[PDB]
Amino acid sequence: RGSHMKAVQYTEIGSEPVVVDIPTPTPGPGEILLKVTAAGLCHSDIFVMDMPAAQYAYGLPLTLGHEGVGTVAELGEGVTGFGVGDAVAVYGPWGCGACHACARGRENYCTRAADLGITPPGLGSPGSMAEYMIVDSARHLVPIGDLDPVAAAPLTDAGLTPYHAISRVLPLLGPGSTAVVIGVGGLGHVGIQILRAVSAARVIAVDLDDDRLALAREVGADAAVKSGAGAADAIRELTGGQGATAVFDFVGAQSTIDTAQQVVAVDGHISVVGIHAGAHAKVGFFMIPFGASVVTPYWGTRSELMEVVALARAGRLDIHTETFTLDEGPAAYRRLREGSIRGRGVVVP
Amino acid sequence: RGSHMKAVQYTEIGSEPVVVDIPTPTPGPGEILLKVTAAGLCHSDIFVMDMPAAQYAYGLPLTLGHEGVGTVAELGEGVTGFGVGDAVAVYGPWGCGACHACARGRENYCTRAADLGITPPGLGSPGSMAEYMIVDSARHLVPIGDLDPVAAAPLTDAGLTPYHAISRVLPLLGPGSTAVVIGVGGLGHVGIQILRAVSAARVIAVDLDDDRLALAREVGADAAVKSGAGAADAIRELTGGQGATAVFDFVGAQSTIDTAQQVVAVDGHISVVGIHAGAHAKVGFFMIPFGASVVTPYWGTRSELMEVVALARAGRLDIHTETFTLDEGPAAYRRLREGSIRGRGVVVP
Amino acid sequence: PRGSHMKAVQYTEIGSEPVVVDIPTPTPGPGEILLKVTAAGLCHSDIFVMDMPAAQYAYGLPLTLGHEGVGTVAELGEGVTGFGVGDAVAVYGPWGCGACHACARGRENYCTRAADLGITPPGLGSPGSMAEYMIVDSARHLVPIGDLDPVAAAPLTDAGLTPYHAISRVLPLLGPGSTAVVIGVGGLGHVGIQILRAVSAARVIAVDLDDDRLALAREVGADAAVKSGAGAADAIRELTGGQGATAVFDFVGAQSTIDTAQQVVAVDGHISVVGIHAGAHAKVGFFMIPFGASVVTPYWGTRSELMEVVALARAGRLDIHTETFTLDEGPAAYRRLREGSIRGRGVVVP
Amino acid sequence: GSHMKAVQYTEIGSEPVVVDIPTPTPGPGEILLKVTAAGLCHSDIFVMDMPAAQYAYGLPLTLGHEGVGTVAELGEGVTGFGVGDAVAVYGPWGCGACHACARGRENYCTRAADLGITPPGLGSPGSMAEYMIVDSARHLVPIGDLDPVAAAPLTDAGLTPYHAISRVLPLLGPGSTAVVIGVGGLGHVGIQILRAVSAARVIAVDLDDDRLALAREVGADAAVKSGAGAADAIRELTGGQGATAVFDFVGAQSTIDTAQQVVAVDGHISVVGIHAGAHAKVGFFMIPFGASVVTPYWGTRSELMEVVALARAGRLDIHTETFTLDEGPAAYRRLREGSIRGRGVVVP
Ligand SMILES: CC(C)(C)[Si](C)(C)OCCC[n+]1cccc(C(N)=O)c1
Ligand SMILES: CC(C)(C)[Si](C)(C)OCCC[n+]1cccc(C(N)=O)c1
Ligand SMILES: CC(C)(C)[Si](C)(C)OCCC[n+]1cccc(C(N)=O)c1
Ligand SMILES: [Zn+2]
Ligand SMILES: [Zn+2]
Ligand SMILES: [Zn+2]
Ligand SMILES: [Zn+2]
Ligand SMILES: [Zn+2]
Ligand SMILES: [Zn+2]
Ligand SMILES: [Zn+2]
Ligand SMILES: [Zn+2]
Repeated sequence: RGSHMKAVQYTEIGSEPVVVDIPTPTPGPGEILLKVTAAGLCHSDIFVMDMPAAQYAYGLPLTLGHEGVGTVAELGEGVTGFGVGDAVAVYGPWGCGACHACARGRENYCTRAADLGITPPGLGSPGSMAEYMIVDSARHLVPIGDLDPVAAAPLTDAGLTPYHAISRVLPLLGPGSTAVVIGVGGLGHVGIQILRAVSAARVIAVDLDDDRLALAREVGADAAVKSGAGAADAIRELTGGQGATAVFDFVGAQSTIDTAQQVVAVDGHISVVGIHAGAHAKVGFFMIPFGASVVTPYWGTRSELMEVVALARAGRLDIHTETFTLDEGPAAYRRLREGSIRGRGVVVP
Repeated sequence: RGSHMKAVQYTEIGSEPVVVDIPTPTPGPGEILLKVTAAGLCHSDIFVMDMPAAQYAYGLPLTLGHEGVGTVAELGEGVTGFGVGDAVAVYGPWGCGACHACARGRENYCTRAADLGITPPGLGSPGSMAEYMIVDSARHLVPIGDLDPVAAAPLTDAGLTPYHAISRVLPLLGPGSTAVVIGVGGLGHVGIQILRAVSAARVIAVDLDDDRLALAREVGADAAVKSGAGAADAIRELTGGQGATAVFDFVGAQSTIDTAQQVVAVDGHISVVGIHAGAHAKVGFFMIPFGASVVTPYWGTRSELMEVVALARAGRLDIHTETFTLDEGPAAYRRLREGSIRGRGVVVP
Repeated sequence: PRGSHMKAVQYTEIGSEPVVVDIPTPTPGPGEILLKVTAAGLCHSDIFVMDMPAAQYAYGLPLTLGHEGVGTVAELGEGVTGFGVGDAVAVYGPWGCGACHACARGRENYCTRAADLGITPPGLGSPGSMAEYMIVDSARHLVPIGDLDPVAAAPLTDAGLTPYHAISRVLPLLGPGSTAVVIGVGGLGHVGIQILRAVSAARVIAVDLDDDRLALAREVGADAAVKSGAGAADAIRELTGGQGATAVFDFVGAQSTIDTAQQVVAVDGHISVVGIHAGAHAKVGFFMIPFGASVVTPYWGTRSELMEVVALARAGRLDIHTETFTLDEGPAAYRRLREGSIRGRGVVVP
Repeated sequence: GSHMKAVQYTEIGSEPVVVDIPTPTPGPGEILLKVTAAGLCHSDIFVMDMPAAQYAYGLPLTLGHEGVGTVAELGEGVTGFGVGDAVAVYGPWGCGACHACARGRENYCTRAADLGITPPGLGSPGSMAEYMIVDSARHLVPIGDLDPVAAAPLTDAGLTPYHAISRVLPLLGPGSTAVVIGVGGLGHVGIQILRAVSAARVIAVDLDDDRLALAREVGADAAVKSGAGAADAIRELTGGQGATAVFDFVGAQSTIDTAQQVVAVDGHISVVGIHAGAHAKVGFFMIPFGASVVTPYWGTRSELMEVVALARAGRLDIHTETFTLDEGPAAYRRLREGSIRGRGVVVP
């Protein structure tokens, strides 16, 4: 290959990411080096890059990109289970692999990763927005077969994170139930499709743009209303006043969380997936229906990633993507900031 | 170190185990070498050694011992998570670590281990009944802290196997439920202790031996019944004719399974944990109550082994142990055939 | 078909960008075929047409764009025999009259009556493929593709057929020991290299502007690559020992690249001006070009050539990079094409 | 190989590109080298920024005037080297027969311009290619088992400061002071040279604080920030005496002005760096008495041998970032933005 590789890095606090030529890494024992085939942009990348110097703690420079797919380039010493050339997706939320949470497969909830300094690619470790990347262990590689890399990259976060949020309360979403999806962006437009595939719940979408509402219907939403002060009333108009069994808020604004608490049913669920600084649900007596649980989920488990890949291979996921080159990385992040990307932006080296 | 080590091996079909000298293994990348501190014996070892030569195809010589505990002696290249001297128990039912069952933590139900020739230590792979043993991966080590290795060794099987069987239907064993334990020696004695620690179910002990029944009461059995033809009516007399929510048959004989089907409640459960060749539950309409599920569980999950270790370290699990030296290995196995071991035999190199 | 209305992208008024529209689903008349479009490719020729002033433009509005069509047979017009419903087919672009001497020879792209009769290609006068359904005038303008990926097949109708025809016009000259120069390694050029390696033993030397493009040319099969410009001709002659190139395939078409082609083409060679740059032209006269070096501006390709292009693609000999778009994303995709932000060839998938 | 890859400057205002050209063959007296290391430096950026009128090096140009390699083929009649010998390339080629050349100062050859003799990578084919031609055996300096990547910067980053210092080395005895303006690149090596071949006090001057801290690690006894106050700070460190020698590796008008304000009586100013139009103004009352000024050019062959001896003794330490030949143009972009710490070196 080449001694150097193109990469999109966050180098200075408050500055836009830059395209640089950095050394090509080599896999240590147990590690795997991949030739990246597609790297996705996530709105949480903007959040990280918008943190002040006091809060930012992911080191500089940082190769961005935690939505990674690639082909096995080089196997580290003792790495069996994958051959060179195998198409694989990168399981992002790396854990210690030995705590109680990790042994259950829930590595995203590892209780020792923070103490041990184990961070995901693109969020502390070198990310996938580069020609090559290192993966710490073979257990963080999931085969994708002949899936198109551009549509496979979002599965690692844009599919895995909604899939996990939905899975936490899937038994509540039988026939007759209603699931409200707020935000029809990169995550939400996949979350709608997941709901249609693993449940018989009625899906009501919520967003601000008429194009986002049309996208929601395009991907299986049974109904779509506009976000705002009237969103709660519009939803309850469609449910006959009953209230939604579950509300998946992929925006995370205080106004969207407020709408969630106004429409969630008794014994229901609100999932705050989107990140807005300071926004929070208010879980207290007479401020939220009885028994309606609230949680901020984080990414997903490894088996959930394999299930998401299985959904894609069965044709149940229609991922909307716009392709960029590595040199267009910083330009793509400007596009994502202004909300000009319909769906998920993906960089292809 | 030392170039060679003693090991108790099954060397030819129909023969007794012998203490032989073999090379001390060295850990390759990803592997871990343990200095064995305790190696348990159980009747499953006998069942394997009684396997006929006609059935045999490969596997000799075989170092015995699937109930292994030790201290980390040397780390293979790239291994992280443990240091030299760490006390760890060996997770028995090794799996591929990459299938859906493995990613969920249920390696004992790995769907690829058979095809890939992945076998447990002491049942296809070199076991713990030796001065040193190789463990294929760090994920098959569970820390035990300062727990006595002799007390920890039976937990790898005698504790894990009943704990998994109970765990499969634990949500059914709330207050007001009844759990029947057939065979209160060996694993049943541990099962009773587990049931009192993780559930409020009423426990009914069933066994042939009067002495065993009294000791079952000491560890929590609320009632005792003599196994046999009258066991079913005796059990129904205790439950008021409503049946037992769950029946854990640790004998596995046809007569005890027959008793289980006659006492299991509607929508209950029967777990066939003991193994008697040919014995089987007959699950059909009007031969078993409606909704009463039956299963033959296998060993347990890694996270379950951690929970079993947590119970022991909390003082909730005590298994009587008879200690032998490595040279007494073959003698202990002869003692096991004649049932002369009270408790669980443990070899301490 | 199924549905009286269908989605489409149309060029509706001069100087304005294409728009997504809702228009009626067409019905196949006698001799016609209705296709459910599976892939419709974009190319810069669409930009050139939409950049034509009001006076020059003579292709009729509104115009469903898309002259690189692939789809499945949806309905057979009366009397149409030769295809079954569901058959995957590519759309032959340069429609001709089918009755003149050129058409009878298989060279419909050089039909001498099409202009008089108003016969225009899909997306360049007739309704194109950038819609859920499209009409094809005749069964002879359909080429089967089998199980070939429609997205991979769509560029073959232009990005494959056009370089293939240019090379085929002088293929007998490209024997072992010959040298073929490829100027421009973009959409058509890098397909031209793959074609040259598959159907000839010629040495391929590439010319382009970017270190990235020169590296790509070497990756696709070029033996050597040099930077475009005033020194391009001398750089090529350095690699050939000063002999000159048997054929130069100029896929850029600028005056500078044509000048390079005339400075590097060998005696009795050939220059094919394939790229379009308004006003650019070769100057074929004594002392301005070597003896016997013919120059031509080829147009698209023949139907038998498109069949050969499909055979190459189905055998794994043709690899074209692609990016897919939604029908709604049609106008946005053309914006990308204007700014040159599309790597490879764009394809709309209804 | 009938043809080879080479990083070339092919037209004015354009960026360097990797292009295929014929593999050269050595004529009588010439030597063919398999390149093992080819250094990049800002002088290449300066040459490529030359407008059309000034550039007189001819196109296309294989870049790379900091060349190292192994002898691959000897032209007819070439004795003194064997196939496989590791050698650095002496850059400033001369005629070899004029008075300056006969004294060893080929860099100051008086007939090279009239005869059209140009250095590799600056008029003649450079080293940034798989193979390169060296016109004569006397333009090869053996390096022994020296790492070729470490040898390549010595051909310019070591030779040029070494020559500039050597021109007035007898002045730099104990008690003397040497001011180095511009610590990056050549200046970093100049400081190391000053500590190795002299006992002079070294005052590092630069605009970047991080570069100044690195100067102190290699031997600088004091650090000053370039600017309007640099002259006062330097004279604060030396008292009112001034600096015996000022080696200006930036060459800007401001840095030259600072040099004229701090140089001591009977001292020396060496304008090593190039900024178009910048010049010292040597006149009465505009510079101390007896303070000589010169623009030195590269170095002599014996000086290159001495630089190699310094490197092989562990006295010279240049940080190197290694690039492949295909990454040549990429490495040049990083040099334009000063993103390379130390020196870039291409390894075919
Ligand atoms: C694989 C063997 C045939 C050797 Si078995 C399953 C008799 O013992 C292995 C050791 C684990 N263990 C022991 C007893 C019972 C069970 C069970 N209920 O699965 C598991
Ligand atoms: C060629 C024309 C200028 C007449 Si136009 C803008 C109608 O091209 C569309 C026909 C497709 N195609 C694309 C590129 C080149 C050629 C070619 N070498 O003819 C043909
Ligand atoms: C400035 C020159 C006209 C000599 Si230039 C940009 C053609 O240097 C190339 C020769 C290498 N080098 C680099 C830096 C300085 C010098 C020097 N002061 O001699 C020489
Ligand atoms: Zn994310
Ligand atoms: Zn963990
Ligand atoms: Zn056992
Ligand atoms: Zn498995
Ligand atoms: Zn086209
Ligand atoms: Zn015709
Ligand atoms: Zn230099
Ligand atoms: Zn001379």
